[PDB]
Amino acid sequence: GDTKEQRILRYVQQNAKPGDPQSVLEAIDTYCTQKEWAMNVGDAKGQIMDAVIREYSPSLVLELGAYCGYSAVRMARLLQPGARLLTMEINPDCAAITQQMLNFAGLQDKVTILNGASQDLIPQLKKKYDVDTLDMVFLDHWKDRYLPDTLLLEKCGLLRKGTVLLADNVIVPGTPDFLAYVRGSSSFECTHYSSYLEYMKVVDGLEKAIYQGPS
Amino acid sequence: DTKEQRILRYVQQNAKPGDPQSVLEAIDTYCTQKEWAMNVGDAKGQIMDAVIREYSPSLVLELGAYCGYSAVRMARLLQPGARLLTMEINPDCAAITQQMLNFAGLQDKVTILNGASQDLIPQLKKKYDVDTLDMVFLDHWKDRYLPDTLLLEKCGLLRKGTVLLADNVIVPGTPDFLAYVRGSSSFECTHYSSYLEYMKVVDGLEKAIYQGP
Amino acid sequence: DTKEQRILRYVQQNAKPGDPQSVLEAIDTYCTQKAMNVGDAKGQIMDAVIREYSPSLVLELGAYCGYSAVRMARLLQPGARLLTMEINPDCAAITQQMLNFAGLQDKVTILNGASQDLIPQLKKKYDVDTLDMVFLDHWKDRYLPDTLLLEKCGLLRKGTVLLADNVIVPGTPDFLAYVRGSSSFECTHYSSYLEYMKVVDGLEKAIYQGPS
Ligand SMILES: Cc1nc(C)c(-c2cc(CN)[nH]n2)s1
Ligand SMILES: Cc1nc(C)c(-c2cc(CN)[nH]n2)s1
Ligand SMILES: Cc1nc(C)c(-c2cc(CN)[nH]n2)s1
Ligand code: NA
Ligand code: NA
Ligand code: NA
Ligand code: NA
Ligand code: NA
Repeated sequence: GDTKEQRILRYVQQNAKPGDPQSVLEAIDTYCTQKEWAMNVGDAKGQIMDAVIREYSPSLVLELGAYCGYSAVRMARLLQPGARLLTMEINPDCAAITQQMLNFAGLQDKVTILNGASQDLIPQLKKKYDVDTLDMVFLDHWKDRYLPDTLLLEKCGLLRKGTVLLADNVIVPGTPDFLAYVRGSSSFECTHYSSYLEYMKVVDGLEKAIYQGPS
Repeated sequence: DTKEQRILRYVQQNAKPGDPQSVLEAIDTYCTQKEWAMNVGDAKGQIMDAVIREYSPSLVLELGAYCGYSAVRMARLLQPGARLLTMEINPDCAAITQQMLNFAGLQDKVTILNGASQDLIPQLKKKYDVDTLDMVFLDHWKDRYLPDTLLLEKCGLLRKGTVLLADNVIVPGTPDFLAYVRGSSSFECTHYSSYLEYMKVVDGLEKAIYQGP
Repeated sequence: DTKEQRILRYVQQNAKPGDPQSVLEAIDTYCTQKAMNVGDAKGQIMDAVIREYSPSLVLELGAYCGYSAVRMARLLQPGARLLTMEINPDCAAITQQMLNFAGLQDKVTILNGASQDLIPQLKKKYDVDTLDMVFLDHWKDRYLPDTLLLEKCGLLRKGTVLLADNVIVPGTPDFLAYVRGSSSFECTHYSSYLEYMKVVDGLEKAIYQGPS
């Protein structure tokens, strides 16, 4: 059977307008709605991401986690000429799909896709990919890695004063260590944008509990 | 209008006044159409029905009313003399629930309390003449299942044999509540699996701007 | 990062590759950390049913994280197929990875979609005559409709075993009334208590007797 990401890409290729990032994003949205698949990042979170990018005009963005490439298209389409997105993806098939999604969108020249784990690639950014400091980091990979990778980014000298970290899913499934750390630290000035997450077609459950009397 | 007011209007325009089954079927029909709407679970409703028929509670506490589907579904199975108390924090939802019960003809069995569970629970004995509760349906804010259960205990509102039924203990999940009642010798627990077509929860994005050391 | 995706990461970092037993034990270990041993309660019944009937073609409705697929596939005789329907695409992907790590991928075909869409395609698209066993473990609202649909499509024969999971209260009274009331099914109920006084899991076995 075809992967979830392959099917999304195929719908884009058959329905979106080539070279039109907005058309690509709408076709992903339309397909996920039709299939009743929950979106990793939809338009609600996407509008928050757009607003941050437009406010800070980052020239170099690091993205942790690519999925089918929706978020990469969402951010890359707003980058100025000369600006650059680096996307880390641990799954080689998602990395290939993201590359092909960006190609269809006409955004291939703005994005470099790195296949591997964040903690293996981050220490290579300076020498292997000629990075000085990052202007913005979008964290959307394994939730238990947000704080370690933030500390790793700091230890590697990849953060400058004014680097924007934008972290998805900090409430659900949640990154409570990351939040407590950056909010408590004087090294980070923190703003939280409330939104929503959707679940579709998941196992749930009920509990019956019969009180036995005080014990 | 609000999404719950539209469900109420659909009931009032299509269901038979005085017929709880008709009201329940109309809500089900309307929610299935509307893609924004939480669908009603068949097996979940049957679990609720079976729990009420098995224990025949004379006094039920419901935490979280929403639009009144569950209040109609439970109150329709209460024996004469039994009552349901429903706590709902949203005033428009409390009003719609009252109108749903009025249309179903069930309003004499139910008392709707508009407010927060941890404010209202301590008032039950003195203000609403409660001795102990026979059954509690937990369906409100998931992070409140555990503290409100502990509060129901502390207030002396549970007796031996009181049945707690908690929904959504896996998604979004109430792991601390489950750890408590399963690990406590004060509760005998049974788990029922279920399936959710759709659920929307609060999430957020954090913007953290590095300042330097 | 999802609740099921972390089970897969825990298996990958703890179980022995190609060994279905250690994969099951890794999942059982993981799920018991955070509490009831449903894997054992449910899996003990599944094992006994599979070993009694030695099915050559099993249809599994619902996969979740792949535990049940690894559980049944590890017991299948050489040349036996498991077809697994899972509507959630993330759970389908996890189950495939779970089966890959256990070394059972060649016994199983994962179909990602809804049972009412997929069941009518089994004969044409997946070269199915009739099924030897069906494991109902998906949406309880679909237990009865899919049982009727499997009949209508001609996918059951005399002796086909249906086994329905988590029938306790029951939340599926219409399904039970149908198979128990019908002379076309001989029925057995299993209640697993493990060492406790409450039912950890309950299952209905319904054996098709033929059209009537
Ligand atoms: C340690 C990790 N590094 C990366 C890039 C990860 C990741 C997570 C996802 C989403 N499935 N894509 N990439 S996890
Ligand atoms: C602290 C709270 N008390 C109550 C009654 C709450 C509630 C939750 C819902 C469902 N949205 N209705 N009422 S939250
Ligand atoms: C109509 C449906 N078809 C299928 C395969 C469903 C399902 C439910 C679950 C829960 N694990 N998995 N697949 S619902
Ligand atoms: Na995300
Ligand atoms: Na701070
Ligand atoms: Na709906
Ligand atoms: Na207990
Ligand atoms: Na029968």
